[PDB]
Amino acid sequence: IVGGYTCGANTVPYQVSLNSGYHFCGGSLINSQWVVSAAHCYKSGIQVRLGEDNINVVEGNEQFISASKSIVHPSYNSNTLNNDIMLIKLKSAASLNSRVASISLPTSCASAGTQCLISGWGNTKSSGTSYPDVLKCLKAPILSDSSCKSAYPGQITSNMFCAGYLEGGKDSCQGDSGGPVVCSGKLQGIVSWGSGCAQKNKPGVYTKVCNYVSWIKQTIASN
Ligand SMILES: Cc1cc(Br)c([O-])c(-c2cc3cc(C(N)=[NH2+])ccc3[nH]2)c1
Ligand SMILES: [Ca+2]
Ligand SMILES: [Cl-]
Repeated sequence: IVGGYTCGANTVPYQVSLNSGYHFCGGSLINSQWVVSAAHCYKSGIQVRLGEDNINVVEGNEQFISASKSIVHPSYNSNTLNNDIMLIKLKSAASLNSRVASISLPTSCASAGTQCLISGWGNTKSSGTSYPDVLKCLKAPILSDSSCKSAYPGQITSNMFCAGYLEGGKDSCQGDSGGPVVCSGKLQGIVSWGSGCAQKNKPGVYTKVCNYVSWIKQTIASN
């Protein structure tokens, strides 16, 4: 997260860190046994770390659970990142409480101007890599479709939306992928891609979760 602030320990209880010996992507807890992340974060050997704040120190509240299976969307396209969403089933259920909680799926899509909270342990520099130890937060609005398409002509599908600042300075970045974009208490987006991080006129692009709710429900119900 570039231009963001320290969230404060456990203030984002649905945030998870996907770990393979180091933090590589974020994710969101949607129920005690399932996490939603991005398809491009897929790899085998994923350990899901819940209740984290400093990812390099065990401070208490952490629950480390291995992924039992990861389900990448069948129509995921790695070249366009269209359908960039993945579900991870946990080997055992997590204990939910005030420090570890799930986030609700949306019932409707959000409109441009909606202010959302994006969080993650991704890079904090737009020119260089500085990865943080604690969770960072950024409040960002969803942009209109014309501004998004004018910024990325021909690369935005109906399963994506842009959120951020065209002046540059505040944005999500590598390491934040797979993480949550929460608006009015509902998970509306998944950090997916962008051109560089926090560059002017190049906002972040997110997977539009309202388009996958029946897919998530049907897939969870059959697995
Ligand atoms: C080299 C590399 C590898 C992975 Br995996 C990423 O997710 C990314 C990445 C860049 C990137 C940029 C943004 C943004 N909002 N500007 C968001 C997610 C991103 N993810 C980059
Ligand atoms: Ca920790
Ligand atoms: Cl276009």
